[PDB]
Amino acid sequence: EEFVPPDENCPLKEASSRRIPRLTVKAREHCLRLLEEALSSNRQSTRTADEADLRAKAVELEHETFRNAKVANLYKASVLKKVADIHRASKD
Amino acid sequence: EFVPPDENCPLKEASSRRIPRLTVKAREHCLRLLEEALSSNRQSTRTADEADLRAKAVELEHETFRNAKVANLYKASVLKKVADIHRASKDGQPYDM
Repeated sequence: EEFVPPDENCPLKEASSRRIPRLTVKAREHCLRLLEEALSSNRQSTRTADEADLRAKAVELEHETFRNAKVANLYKASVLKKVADIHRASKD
Repeated sequence: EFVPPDENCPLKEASSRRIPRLTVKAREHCLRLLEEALSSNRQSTRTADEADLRAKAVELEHETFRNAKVANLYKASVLKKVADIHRASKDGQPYDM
């Protein structure tokens, strides 16, 4: 009902605006929360998607090392080298 | 004898016996080494600049606020954007701003 000023923590833009009648600061903050909750779920979803992509890339990298190797030790060394190449790109 | 891949094995040519003395679990370990290396590379070079969630919501809320004149229509519009975001999510797509 009654409009009360925003508190110190209010993150809203135009927080003090009373341009929309009967719309409280806290009602706007509740809407902000609904949006935050949705975006948080969206982020979790895209992270799950990124992991699946990362897994697919790893499978591909491992398979190419497997297919190019004939003996177990050289396979391993080839894997360690590719890991080294990834760490390098990580700096650059 | 050769130990078969289990039902969760992520490898291509998982059951291939071509490399002697190379177990499926050894290949999976190597896959995990590569995966961790990639995950770090990816999380560093390309994911450390994701926007703050509250900052995103502030702009979405304000965009709704400034385009509305009446409280109930402001609220319906907020719920519409919430629904839009959910839809992006079920499709595993990011809501970037």
